[PDB]
Amino acid sequence: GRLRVVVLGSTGSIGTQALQVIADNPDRFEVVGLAAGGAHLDTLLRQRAQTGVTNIAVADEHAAQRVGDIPYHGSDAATRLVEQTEADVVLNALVGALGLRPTLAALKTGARLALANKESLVAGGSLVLRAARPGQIVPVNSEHSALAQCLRGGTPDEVAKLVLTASGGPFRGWSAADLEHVTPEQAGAHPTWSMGPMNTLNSASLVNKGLQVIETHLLFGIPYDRIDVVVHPQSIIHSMVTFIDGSTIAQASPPDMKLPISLALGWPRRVSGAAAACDFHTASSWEFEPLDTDVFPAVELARQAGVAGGCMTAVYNAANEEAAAAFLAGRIGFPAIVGIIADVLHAADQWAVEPATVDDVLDAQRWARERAQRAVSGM
Amino acid sequence: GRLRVVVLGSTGSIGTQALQVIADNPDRFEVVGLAAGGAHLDTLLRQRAQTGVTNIAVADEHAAQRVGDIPYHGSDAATRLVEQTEADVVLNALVGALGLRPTLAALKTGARLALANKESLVAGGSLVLRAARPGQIVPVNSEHSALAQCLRGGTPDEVAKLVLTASGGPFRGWSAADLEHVTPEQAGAHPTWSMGPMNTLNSASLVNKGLQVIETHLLFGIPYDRIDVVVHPQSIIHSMVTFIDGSTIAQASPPDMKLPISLALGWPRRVSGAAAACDFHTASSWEFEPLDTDVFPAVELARQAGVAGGCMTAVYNAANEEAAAAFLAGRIGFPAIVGIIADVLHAADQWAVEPATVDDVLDAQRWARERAQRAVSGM
Repeated sequence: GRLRVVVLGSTGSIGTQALQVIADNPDRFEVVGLAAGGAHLDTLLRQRAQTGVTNIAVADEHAAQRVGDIPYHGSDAATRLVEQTEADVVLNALVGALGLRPTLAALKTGARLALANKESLVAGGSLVLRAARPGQIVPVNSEHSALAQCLRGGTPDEVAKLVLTASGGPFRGWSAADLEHVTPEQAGAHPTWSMGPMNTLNSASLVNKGLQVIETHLLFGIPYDRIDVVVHPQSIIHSMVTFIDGSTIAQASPPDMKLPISLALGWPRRVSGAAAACDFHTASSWEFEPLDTDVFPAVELARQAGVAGGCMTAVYNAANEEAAAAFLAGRIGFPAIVGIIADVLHAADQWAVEPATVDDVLDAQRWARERAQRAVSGM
Repeated sequence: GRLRVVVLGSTGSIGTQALQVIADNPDRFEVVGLAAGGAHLDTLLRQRAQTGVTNIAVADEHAAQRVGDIPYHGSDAATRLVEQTEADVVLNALVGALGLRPTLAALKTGARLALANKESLVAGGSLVLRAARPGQIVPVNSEHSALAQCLRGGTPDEVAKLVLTASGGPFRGWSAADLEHVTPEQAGAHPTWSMGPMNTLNSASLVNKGLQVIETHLLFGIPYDRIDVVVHPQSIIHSMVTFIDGSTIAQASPPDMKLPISLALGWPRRVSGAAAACDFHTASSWEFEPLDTDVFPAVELARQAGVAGGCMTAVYNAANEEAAAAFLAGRIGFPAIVGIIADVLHAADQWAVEPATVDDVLDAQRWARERAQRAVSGM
């Protein structure tokens, strides 16, 4: 039958790709709602015009002054749309803190939650897990998608290891000496139309993989000591699962986010023709190498934060966002990003308590930001 | 809860490794029967002593005399042992045409058939298939075991292509001209799997992969034009399945037959500690390259034999048995192995009829052997 989809974060990379998948498959999906932040209001209104979907939300009341016929506008417009719209799937592709409440509201409706928003698990942690029922959250990220597919190779009891693949970023194989010279431009700072300035940087620092390890733990309930990372520069294998008998199951495809997006939307049913398959008519090789954790300790720190628990992973992420933004502005050097994450984490044990409310989480991030700010300025 | 296992071909590489798995896992398995040819009486005696199994079959009447109080002796011994032993699983690891009747005996008993004997599927075809219930035949070979695991990645209607991996053999990359003067010593050089001159030769000629394509079609019901072969020299990826969305699911382990054997014996349940897993704290590469179908047409011949159906795959296999023995005996050259197969198949008009009985299969094989001999006499 046809799945009713609410698209939250409709004007971003994931949201617009999802809308293409939906447009290509009207047999499988219909859009029933759209939510955006306000900065790309003209895109959202063009989406209303094209899809015929009048059920739209704009978070920015000031931006909403421009339109006059938005049913939901202002702070928590996306949450109210989720609360009041009948749907089968909520795609949460909102960015940052504003994704958290809509995740919670979506879980409450009982819909499937196709999750792209990182803050929901990384910051929200136990608030989100306590609210979610088994299998309700389907991840959109290609690594987590790969894991969800490979886990079909046995029972939960048969799992020995989850193995996440990492590109290695631009500085794969570089020494600690090399990393001292890293400029913002080298670490992927360009005014790219597509993605956030932090996405390329987090991949270079290995914080992205740290964040993915944390999400892997919460999604699949596997201990941090059984979650491994391997470097794989080709990015064809998106992740693997090792089972108790010694067998490893891996998922492979040429990079294309429409594959994991389509599957997240249609879960558990695959969507015919979503992506190109691996072609074996031409020679290739898939390479693996250990991550140098002495030079790139960002994953080890993510495990330390995750094992600590509570609001510690929110601290890790908020410390990163401040330090990484500081590097991009020329206030610190590249090695200091993860250096500062560590120093803030090591002073953050008051935050190991479990959050009771969204505000608890917001309080931890606030503390982490200003702690990171002090470490940057030397104050 | 404990599965009773008959091991046919116990003294071979597969049989010995199977008994090791059974010994390591006494709460999952027990041996209740053994059958051997009579070439390795030293091993059989030890197996009797270690397992305490006196319920044994020996093919050679001489060898059965030496061993002492063997309840089944002669060429029908293995078949009679199966017919009369209460068991849950029958492991058929017999070599060549000897495996067929025990295979049919085993299926008529209702036991799971853990199948290593290629002949009984390749030659037996629909005669074997009609005797089996859905999922009664569970494959022992690395490639088919990988496929079975990978097929868990989706529903049957979601399967686009099965991809079998080939090592390429010692002559991977070689010229047709280069093949002209290959000797039996070069063809038996560095065995990837733990088996003798015959199985090593079939890896080198690509006939083994052709037989495995036939088995794949019969085991999984996938059309020949949807079964692909890729060359992968490392032999870590054992096979793959491509799904209709563009996702490929692959299985990987360091070469070790104990893994597929243990999963064949315990299907659907994985056996803890069966084999060592891929170690992703060490660098490695998985290489892929296309097969040179011009220099190696054996797989295409197997497809053509398979498409014709009936007793034609029995013709393909018997023609190989005969040309291969002639190569090993110094009578013909290497390129003549597959040249004779092509010649026999071209003359095999009448063998496209489906076998009603074992004797139909035997008729075809008998004819193929004679026709292969006439092809050898002409060189």
